[PDB]
Amino acid sequence: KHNMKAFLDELKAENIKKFLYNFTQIPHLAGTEQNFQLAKQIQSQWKEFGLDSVELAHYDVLLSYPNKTHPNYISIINEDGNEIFNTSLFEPPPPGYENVSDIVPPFSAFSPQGMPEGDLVYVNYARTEDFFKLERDMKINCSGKIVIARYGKVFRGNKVKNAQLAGAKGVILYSDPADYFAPGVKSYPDGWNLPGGGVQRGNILNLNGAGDPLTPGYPANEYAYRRGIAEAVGLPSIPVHPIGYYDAQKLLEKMGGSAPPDSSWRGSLKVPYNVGPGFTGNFSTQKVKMHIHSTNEVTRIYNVIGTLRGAVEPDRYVILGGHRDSWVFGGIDPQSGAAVVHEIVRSFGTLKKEGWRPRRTILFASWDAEEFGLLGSTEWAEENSRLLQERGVAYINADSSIEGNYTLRVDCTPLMYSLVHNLTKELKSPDEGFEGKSLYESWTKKSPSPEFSGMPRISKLGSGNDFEVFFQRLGIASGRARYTKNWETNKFSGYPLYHSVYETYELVEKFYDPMFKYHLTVAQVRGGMVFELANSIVLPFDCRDYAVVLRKYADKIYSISMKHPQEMKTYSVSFDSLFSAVKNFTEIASKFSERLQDFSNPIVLRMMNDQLMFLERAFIDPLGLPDRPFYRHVIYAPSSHNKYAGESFPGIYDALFDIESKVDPSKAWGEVKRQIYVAAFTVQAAAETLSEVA
Amino acid sequence: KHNMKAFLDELKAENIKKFLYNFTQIPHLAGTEQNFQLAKQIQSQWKEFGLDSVELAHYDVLLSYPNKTHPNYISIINEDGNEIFNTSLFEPPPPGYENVSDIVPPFSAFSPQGMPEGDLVYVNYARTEDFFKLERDMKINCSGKIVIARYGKVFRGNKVKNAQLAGAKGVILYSDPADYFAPGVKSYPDGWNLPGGGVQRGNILNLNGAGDPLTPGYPANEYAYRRGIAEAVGLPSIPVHPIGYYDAQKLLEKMGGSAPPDSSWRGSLKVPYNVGPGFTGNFSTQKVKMHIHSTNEVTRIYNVIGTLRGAVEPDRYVILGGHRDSWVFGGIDPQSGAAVVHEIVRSFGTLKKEGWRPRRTILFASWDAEEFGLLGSTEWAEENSRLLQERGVAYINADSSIEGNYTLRVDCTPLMYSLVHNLTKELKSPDEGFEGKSLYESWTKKSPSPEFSGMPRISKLGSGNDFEVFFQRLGIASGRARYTKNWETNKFSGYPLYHSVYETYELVEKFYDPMFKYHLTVAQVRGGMVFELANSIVLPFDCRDYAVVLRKYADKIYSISMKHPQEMKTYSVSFDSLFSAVKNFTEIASKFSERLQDFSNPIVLRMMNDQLMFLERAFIDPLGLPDRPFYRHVIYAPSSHNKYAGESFPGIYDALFDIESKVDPSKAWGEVKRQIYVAAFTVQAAAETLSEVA
Ligand SMILES: *[C@@H]1O[C@H](CO)[C@@H](O[C@@H]2O[C@H](CO)[C@@H](O[C@@H]3O[C@H](CO)[C@@H](O)[C@H](O[C@H]4O[C@H](CO)[C@@H](O)[C@H](O)[C@@H]4O)[C@@H]3O)[C@H](O)[C@H]2NC(C)=O)[C@H](O)[C@H]1NC(C)=O
Ligand SMILES: *[C@@H]1O[C@H](CO)[C@@H](O[C@@H]2O[C@H](CO)[C@@H](O[C@@H]3O[C@H](CO)[C@@H](O)[C@H](O[C@H]4O[C@H](CO)[C@@H](O)[C@H](O)[C@@H]4O)[C@@H]3O)[C@H](O)[C@H]2NC(C)=O)[C@H](O)[C@H]1NC(C)=O
Ligand SMILES: CN(Cc1cnc2nc(N)nc(N)c2n1)c1ccc(C(=O)N[C@H](CCP(=O)(O)C[C@@H](CCC(=O)O)C(=O)O)C(=O)O)cc1
Ligand SMILES: CN(Cc1cnc2nc(N)nc(N)c2n1)c1ccc(C(=O)N[C@H](CCP(=O)(O)C[C@@H](CCC(=O)O)C(=O)O)C(=O)O)cc1
Ligand SMILES: *[C@@H]1O[C@H](CO)[C@@H](O[C@@H]2O[C@H](CO)[C@@H](O)[C@H](O)[C@H]2NC(C)=O)[C@H](O)[C@H]1NC(C)=O
Ligand SMILES: *[C@@H]1O[C@H](CO)[C@@H](O[C@@H]2O[C@H](CO)[C@@H](O)[C@H](O)[C@H]2NC(C)=O)[C@H](O)[C@H]1NC(C)=O
Ligand SMILES: *[C@@H]1O[C@H](CO)[C@@H](O[C@@H]2O[C@H](CO)[C@@H](O)[C@H](O)[C@H]2NC(C)=O)[C@H](O)[C@H]1NC(C)=O
Ligand SMILES: *[C@@H]1O[C@H](CO)[C@@H](O[C@@H]2O[C@H](CO)[C@@H](O)[C@H](O)[C@H]2NC(C)=O)[C@H](O)[C@H]1NC(C)=O
Ligand SMILES: *[C@@H]1O[C@H](CO)[C@@H](O)[C@H](O)[C@H]1NC(C)=O
Ligand SMILES: *[C@@H]1O[C@H](CO)[C@@H](O)[C@H](O)[C@H]1NC(C)=O
Ligand SMILES: *[C@@H]1O[C@H](CO)[C@@H](O)[C@H](O)[C@H]1NC(C)=O
Ligand SMILES: *[C@@H]1O[C@H](CO)[C@@H](O)[C@H](O)[C@H]1NC(C)=O
Ligand SMILES: *[C@@H]1O[C@H](CO)[C@@H](O)[C@H](O)[C@H]1NC(C)=O
Ligand SMILES: *[C@@H]1O[C@H](CO)[C@@H](O)[C@H](O)[C@H]1NC(C)=O
Ligand SMILES: *[C@@H]1O[C@H](CO)[C@@H](O)[C@H](O)[C@H]1NC(C)=O
Ligand SMILES: *[C@@H]1O[C@H](CO)[C@@H](O)[C@H](O)[C@H]1NC(C)=O
Ligand SMILES: [Ca+2]
Ligand SMILES: [Ca+2]
Ligand SMILES: [Cl-]
Ligand SMILES: [Cl-]
Ligand SMILES: [Zn+2]
Ligand SMILES: [Zn+2]
Ligand SMILES: [Zn+2]
Ligand SMILES: [Zn+2]
Repeated sequence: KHNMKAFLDELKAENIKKFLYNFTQIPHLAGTEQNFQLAKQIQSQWKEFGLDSVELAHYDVLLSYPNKTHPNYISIINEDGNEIFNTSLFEPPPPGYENVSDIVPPFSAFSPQGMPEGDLVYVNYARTEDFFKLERDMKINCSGKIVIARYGKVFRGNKVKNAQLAGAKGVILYSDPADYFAPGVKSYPDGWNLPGGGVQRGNILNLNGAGDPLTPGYPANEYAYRRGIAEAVGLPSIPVHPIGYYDAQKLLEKMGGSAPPDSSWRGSLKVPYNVGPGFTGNFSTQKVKMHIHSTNEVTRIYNVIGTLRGAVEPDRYVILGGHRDSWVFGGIDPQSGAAVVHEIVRSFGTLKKEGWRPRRTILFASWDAEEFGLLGSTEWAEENSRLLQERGVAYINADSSIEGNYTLRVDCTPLMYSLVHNLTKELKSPDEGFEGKSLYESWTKKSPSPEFSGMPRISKLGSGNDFEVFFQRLGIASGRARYTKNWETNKFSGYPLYHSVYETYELVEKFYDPMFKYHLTVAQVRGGMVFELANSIVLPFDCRDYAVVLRKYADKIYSISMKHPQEMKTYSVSFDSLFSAVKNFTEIASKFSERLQDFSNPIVLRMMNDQLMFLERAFIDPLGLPDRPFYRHVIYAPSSHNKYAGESFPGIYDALFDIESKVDPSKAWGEVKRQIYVAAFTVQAAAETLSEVA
Repeated sequence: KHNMKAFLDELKAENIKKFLYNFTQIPHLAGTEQNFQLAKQIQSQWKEFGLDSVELAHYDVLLSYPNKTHPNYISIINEDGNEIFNTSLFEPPPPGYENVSDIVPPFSAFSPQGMPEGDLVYVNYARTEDFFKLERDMKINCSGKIVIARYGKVFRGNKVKNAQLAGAKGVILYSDPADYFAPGVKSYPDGWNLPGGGVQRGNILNLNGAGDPLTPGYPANEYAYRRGIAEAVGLPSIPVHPIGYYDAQKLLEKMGGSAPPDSSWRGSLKVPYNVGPGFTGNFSTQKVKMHIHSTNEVTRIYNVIGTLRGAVEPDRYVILGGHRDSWVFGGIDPQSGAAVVHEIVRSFGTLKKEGWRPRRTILFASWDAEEFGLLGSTEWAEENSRLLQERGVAYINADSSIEGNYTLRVDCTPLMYSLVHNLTKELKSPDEGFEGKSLYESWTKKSPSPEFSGMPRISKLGSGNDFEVFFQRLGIASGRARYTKNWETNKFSGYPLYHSVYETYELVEKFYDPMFKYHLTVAQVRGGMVFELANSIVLPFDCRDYAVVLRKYADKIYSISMKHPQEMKTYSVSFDSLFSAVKNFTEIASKFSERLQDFSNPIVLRMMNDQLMFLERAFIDPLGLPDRPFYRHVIYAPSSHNKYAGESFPGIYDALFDIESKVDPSKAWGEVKRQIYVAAFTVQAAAETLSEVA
């Protein structure tokens, strides 16, 4: 029999281990020859595994690289202009890789060039609230200063945007041991912690969903018209560079000016964490000087796109996609995900070779240039947007499979909650102490829902991964899953070795998942979701789950506004239309669910499957959110303060944010009311897609 | 048998005559009680005729009305401020209507209030090229002048926009006998010509597809947030008023300054048609003074929406819609169309009562507030956009059925050309001299295609009617048909009595269509198109016809650019990508047509019907055209110079228009190249929707 169990049983931990090893022996930086060779390898193997077609889709997009003969570094310079301390030119390579070529040195991708010299101000995590504290409470002015900020809490491009708007003339990013060194564990190679010489690479763009900076809205194909650099989307205006904590300690130790406002501003280094500006008395004539010489360059990138044609509904697409490009070896990010996708393709191909095909078409994607701004997935979606919006059932992301070894992490649309609950009840838990129990049981025990008894936590989608175009721009139901750490007992950010030269195959095999049992569990979750989406007769979406969350988010946004009762009275700000729309959605979703259960008629079925598929699509507003035309989903958008976090009712949330500081309250509360109207109308319009069609 | 012939045979000229009489005894101005009563009458009758549901959909939109106790008029004032001549306060009512109440006096809807006094400049038809001639060739400056312009050639809102940008402080519109008095025919009531006291009402907005000025993008429902008047879309900034040719002759006869530049500037009045500014020597101290006191007011409007549910594909909608509101009696516009829709609803309802249902759902619409800017249709489409874009098969408009008695006029998407040709070959011609011949035969003989032998002319859709939202914003295949005049042997504009108090039931019954045989023919064309769209197993669209026209339009836009060969060399402006995309579309459309002919499988069928339905949709760009976000179709938009005319490849056309006058040619030709890229990409993307789906 060819059923889900046959698919799941064919998946093997040992294959995922072999593929991970194969994908992480050399760097696969986007735009380099090594990453093109790996694309061609994956294309050939997916064909051998049995897919119907496998093509490369290429684009020419703006990338950024250091200059090999003019390296980036930061100095402390004395009054005579002598550089008395320089930061490192590269990370010390890990054992057995000290002769590997083409390791890109640490840099912030898309930084402009410059050699700014000035006094330092320490800005904590450079979040919106850190800058409010400096400017409004401490009266510290960053204008014309170099800011130094610790990584953590928010996407690094938001930190750079915040520093730019504060008037900074450069930004230094660093990894503090408070956020990247777990107590009691050793530094790589003897444990999974970040050494003092490790550095986190990463792009610092603020693209808001645009894709390639030069071609917003349209694929970067051979005849594309490109914006000039000065009109490009999302590029920073001040130089930026990242460093490790040995180098940060030398820049921070001399800091003077004001004390940190409180303990939340202190990391773990043996320094005062003074905010500045500048250095204490003895050193007050010393300054900090950046030297950034990286260049932006249009460069060819390659996505691999595999098709397994559907037997019954070939014009319905279920997409499993994840990136292939890495900053260095990508032992976790992305190759622990790419190895899982490769084994999933192999397992589906084994069924196909025995004569099976799924009901709907499955598309498999190996995206390029994700690390430079989600460029490969977004360009491909721009090229194929008409196919995707009329035919796209769901997108399942497949970046890193593990970021810890504690429990499952799922982030997805409410439409997939029931699918995930039911699938995880049928899968075995890999956790010690839960032998013979379901994954649902271990996950629910370790990560309880804040809202419901005997349910697990499932988070909102934010951004910072390749589902962004599919979900926030095109309104295709999307989800992701991986193994993660215990977020309670840990104060560190993500995993410590993120985007460092130390993130290797050995890291994973020695410290995260020696038996590859967590990778296998994640392959079962991602592949099982794909299987059910592509094979279930009725699409496995439950509209009633969206009704429940919409009420939660309406309660939340109303609570924010109700901190301003006098203004709500003055400007007649009512949420009644939004609660009415959510009540209607709840009633109509309940009636649709009864029909779906009570309806031999393939046209009633497809009609009803189209109602299910287009429900996520109904939350799209073609005019987009304010000043973010490519964030079109009215219920969810990446937070304006942190691309990695999702925000609910984002148009209303941003209209309310810091509203007490706005100079024209009547204008500000009028925009709150406009966003309430847009949200209530969109929820009611989405509800009406589930009414009887005529 | 219940087939198309049964439907067509049930239609009766005598019923259309009775309905026309019933709809034209009193005015039905939008927003008035009489128009609401007629909406309720139509709702009740459509229910009696047999529709499954019939509802009113209401909205509160900005309308405009004169002030009943402070009338609008224009004066000539002498140096002492005495008003020595006043224009009329109303049109002399026609025989037997001299006691009818609630006839709105002539006014330009949405004019601001004002009493500007100044010197006149005559600007011919106030087209873009008329203002170029005045400013660039004659060196006449309109700044601070009142302009007087003759109706004709272009939409009156474009004339007002052009006068505003020339610096005018007011506009007087008038009907010249050259354009509204056919030689050899008598004035109403003794013939169909415009009397000297007749005046053309009409709105002067420049909405570019937005709908209600106060709520662009969103329906004007009970909780809508409205823009303030100062931020409203499309309102004119200078006062405007229309007059008849007896009053125009008094304003024009004293004109001095420069002579008309040539004969194309002279109408038929016994005046010199001097351009001004101001009056000849003896009268040079006299001025013209407008007095406009109309007010804009949010007012409730009502669409009637009837549903005949489909038997097999109830979630596929074929829409037959036309407006109900009129300026006065609406004897032609719109009631000659509304009477045809009413008889079509009656005939479908007769089949339904005998047990028949069409394959797909048919929606019937009686739109409100069309005369004030397409407001009813656009608000309803904004409310229902998600249903329409996923389910809308086609929209057939049904405004005026007749504007002459000579031959058929059809304007539609290329997707419907084959449908129209085949249907008209099966219909009887009503024309004298073609007894026993098909409508196709008389139409082709009287209105030959410029391109093809033995084919009839079918024009592009422009705007200025209720299909605009469906076609240009949402990308739903649309078409319209009516009986029209001989455009060769006539120098007049549209029909002479347009938007005057004289456009009555008697006009139609005495002079246009005494036997109602042209109305019956138009009912057969519109109802037959609806029938075939709602009942054919395979949707009756031929993608190959789009391929043919795309080549014609690419040749045309290339020819425009090739007037500037030096700039095309300097800036490397190539149309190669656009011709490549059109070649690919032609090849892929041919292969799709073979599959459609070569494919018992209802899923292959619907898959292929969805490919046909979403083909028009594929030409939509979600980012819209430059500065016109609600014109989203890349192949067709209303002309930027004349809303009534369609323009092909509008983004490229507007980038090329008057390009030799642009101050920065590199920037201007860069925008030409960007628009070529957008057009080539959209054509290729639309082609790829017709490729095999996996
Ligand atoms: C949730 O679903 C319900 C339907 O179950 C839907 O109810 C609709 O609410 C609107 C109000 O937003 C109602 O609109 C009224 O319609 C009647 C005619 O049917 C009008 O006469 C009303 O206008 C009068 O009253 C107003 C309020 O005092 C005045 O402002 C106005 O000037 C008029 O005097 C009003 O337009 C509508 O009837 C119901 N439809 C029903 C019950 O079927 C509700 O809107 C949905 N929620 C959302 C957010 O869409
Ligand atoms: C019409 O349909 C055809 C397919 O039948 C489609 O053809 C495609 O054209 C593009 C060009 O726009 C081709 O792209 C090439 O792809 C190859 C790899 O397959 C690349 O190596 C090429 O790049 C090299 O050459 C360029 C030109 O000199 C250089 O600028 C570049 O730096 C590289 O040196 C280039 O990208 C593509 O292969 C074909 N696909 C086929 C034939 O299947 C055509 O684009 C369609 N028209 C439109 C408007 O879409
Ligand atoms: C800050 N929060 C929440 C958080 C983090 N750490 C914590 N610790 C404790 N102890 N406790 C906590 N409550 C906590 N909370 C985040 C941050 C990041 C992630 C995330 O998962 N990120 C990656 C990133 C994958 P990438 O590297 O390939 C994408 C790339 C480009 C992105 C782009 O350009 O758009 C980039 O980010 O540089 C992914 O999505 O897989 C999700 C949540
Ligand atoms: C100027 N060209 C071409 C033309 C006209 N007359 C000619 N004579 C000779 N002899 N020769 C010629 N070549 C010629 N050519 C036009 C102008 C108008 C039409 C048109 O058909 N118009 C109505 C208008 C219906 P409406 O009144 O209900 C819409 C309303 C609101 C519109 C809005 O706000 O968007 C308004 O226009 O005021 C319709 O579409 O049914 C189509 C072509
Ligand atoms: C990763 O695995 C691939 C696939 O097995 C290896 O590529 C093959 O290498 C052999 C020996 O060089 C060739 O004969 C095959 O043509 C290759 N197959 C391909 C490219 O599909 C590759 O060597 C492995 N890489 C590493 C680093 O182990
Ligand atoms: C998750 O599993 C539940 C429990 O089996 C499914 O809910 C049942 O669905 C069947 C089949 O339609 C109904 O007859 C039952 O009454 C449902 N039981 C309930 C609601 O407890 C549910 O549909 C599954 N969710 C999916 C497939 O998305
Ligand atoms: C237009 O026709 C309608 C429908 O026949 C007429 O309205 C009917 O009038 C009679 C007599 O007043 C009433 O008893 C019916 O209730 C009406 N039916 C409706 C409204 O559906 C109407 O009188 C006619 N109008 C004109 C001007 O002839
Ligand atoms: C218009 O009528 C023509 C002539 O009947 C139709 O074209 C024929 O379609 C049949 C049925 O598929 C084919 O077998 C013939 O070979 C076609 N003949 C041709 C192209 O001359 C055409 O499809 C009709 N158009 C519609 C319904 O939109
Ligand atoms: C890199 O630096 C070298 C050495 O100074 C220089 O010659 C070259 O221009 C730079 N390359 C760039 C800017 O791409
Ligand atoms: C830092 O590098 C600069 C540039 O090469 C050099 O002049 C300086 O001597 C270095 N300083 C130290 C302390 O190594
Ligand atoms: C910050 O510093 C600069 C002085 O160089 C000044 O332009 C800016 O207005 C200051 N902002 C304050 C004090 O808020
Ligand atoms: C794996 O789990 C063990 C046991 O809880 C823990 O002590 C160890 O730190 C974990 N490894 C990683 C990399 O999280
Ligand atoms: C109409 O004019 C009258 C008479 O002067 C005036 O009282 C009233 O304000 C006007 N109505 C309006 C502006 O709606
Ligand atoms: C024009 O109307 C104004 C306003 O009522 C009046 O003062 C004037 O006498 C009228 N002029 C003529 C010539 O009728
Ligand atoms: C038109 O007239 C006004 C003078 O009042 C002036 O402001 C404007 O620049 C003139 N334009 C010309 C002469 O082009
Ligand atoms: C109707 O047709 C006749 C015969 O061609 C023509 O002379 C007459 O003017 C037409 N009526 C109208 C209103 O066009
Ligand atoms: Ca792009
Ligand atoms: Ca609106
Ligand atoms: Cl992921
Ligand atoms: Cl029409
Ligand atoms: Zn990643
Ligand atoms: Zn990464
Ligand atoms: Zn009309
Ligand atoms: Zn009209």
